Amino acid sequence: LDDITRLNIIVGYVEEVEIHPDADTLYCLKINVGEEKSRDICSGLRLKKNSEDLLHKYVLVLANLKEKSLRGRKSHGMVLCGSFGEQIELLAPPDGVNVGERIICENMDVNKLPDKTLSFDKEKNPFFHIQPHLLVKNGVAHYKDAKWLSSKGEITCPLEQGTIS
Repeated sequence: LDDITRLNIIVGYVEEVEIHPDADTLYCLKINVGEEKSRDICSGLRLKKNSEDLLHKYVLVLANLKEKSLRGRKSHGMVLCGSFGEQIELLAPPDGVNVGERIICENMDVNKLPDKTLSFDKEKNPFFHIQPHLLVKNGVAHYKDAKWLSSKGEITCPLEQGTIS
């Protein structure tokens, strides 16, 4: 359960930001994560972020959550962020990353595949057990003491300290 190899965290390009008709606080995002079709992912950043803040960014998607249907709108995956006090910012890959690349920690075995699919029950979903150990420390993202890595270097967050959701 507390095993980060089980998460499939991948970089996507946010193609489109739209507001959710029936959800006051959700943007409806279209995010290319290397698949044949770009995915539809909801995000609860409507009250703390403007559209151009998200549009055309490279983001980190937890890809292996199961598709859900919120308020008429499908949402498959979620976009990862740093949070401190009242601020929330996106986690960012340095530029040059490819849609679809798996973001891994230091000393992690790339052959340790992530779960095909994570549970619907929060309590049986590695992510929420792992989450308390997911932090930004000095503007970098960490699992525990091990930094998150992309093909072009460590994952950054504009916040100095913070927690990952």
